[PDB]
Amino acid sequence: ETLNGGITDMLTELANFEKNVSQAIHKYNAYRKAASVIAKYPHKIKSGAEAKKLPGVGTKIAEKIDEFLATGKLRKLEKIRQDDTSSSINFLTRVSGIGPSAARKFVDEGIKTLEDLRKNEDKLNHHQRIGLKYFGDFEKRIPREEMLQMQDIVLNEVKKVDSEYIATVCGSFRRGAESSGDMDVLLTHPSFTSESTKQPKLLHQVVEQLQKVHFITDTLSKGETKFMGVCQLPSKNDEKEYPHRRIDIRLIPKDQYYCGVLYFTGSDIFNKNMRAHALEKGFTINEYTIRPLGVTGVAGEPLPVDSEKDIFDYIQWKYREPKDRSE
DNA sequence: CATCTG
DNA sequence: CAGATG
Ligand code: NA
Ligand code: NA
Repeated sequence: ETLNGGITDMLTELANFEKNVSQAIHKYNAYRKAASVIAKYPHKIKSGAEAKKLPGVGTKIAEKIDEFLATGKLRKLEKIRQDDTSSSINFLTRVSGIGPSAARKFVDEGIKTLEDLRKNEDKLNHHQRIGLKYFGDFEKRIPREEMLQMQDIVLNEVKKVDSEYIATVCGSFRRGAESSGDMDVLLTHPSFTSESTKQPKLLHQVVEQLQKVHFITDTLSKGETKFMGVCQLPSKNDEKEYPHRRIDIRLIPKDQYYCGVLYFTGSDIFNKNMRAHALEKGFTINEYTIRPLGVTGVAGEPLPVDSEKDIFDYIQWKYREPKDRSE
């Protein structure tokens, strides 16, 4: 956690690079199990040889550990941190819609900057175009004070369209958090579930109200159960308009809302432990359900949940206010 | 995993 | 349809 910190870090830089610049998924996956294991490792790694003794730890990595332990640096890392090509890829990638793959093509065609991108807006798709237009806004965290106003609007409009909708804002927002990255709304309806053959309108009507009032400003991706967009809190008595924020809305069959809601709410560490305890209690949980665990090895059959309560209950546990879902 | 692009 | 992004 701090005893093999640099090591785990260098490894991470390395891994990243394989994957992002090279197309070295193998190598890339190599650095990661390695950091993973050194990380768990109980002692202060004093040498490569020591490390090598570990699984995931080969001779090449051992080698690197040496030079780094031997000197506060690593040549390779040093070379990579310079390379403009490598830097461009790390950067373009910050644009929403641009992944590594696209980053390479772009660089190869000589686009390595923001300006580059504007010039060539033509070679970018809708998502990437939007992603460029709001580059700044998108990198700005969302203060809870805004979050409360967003949520305020969203719920009031879903309500109008149909009293029967059930919307929930998950995320760190929900675990208390002072600011957040984007807005994630879980949506359900009685008239939609596991069997029920669809209802696309279910999602579309809402998305539509939201734009009616101008809260949603653009669409990144809109399918029949998941929508990726951009919204914006109306600028008041103009002087101060707000940044454009990322928002996502997803329709879930009512029969698996709470597991969804549970799940999306995190934190990751919370889930795990919860998942791990579920297991003890003779259960299983995932993003959509909790199932009784047979002894034959496994076994299923979705237990029925009416709230996040039902879930805890099941595994016979202490109902946790979202806030303490930290770990 | 669900959407989009080409 | 593969393949890419979130
Ligand atoms: Na990106
Ligand atoms: Na292939």
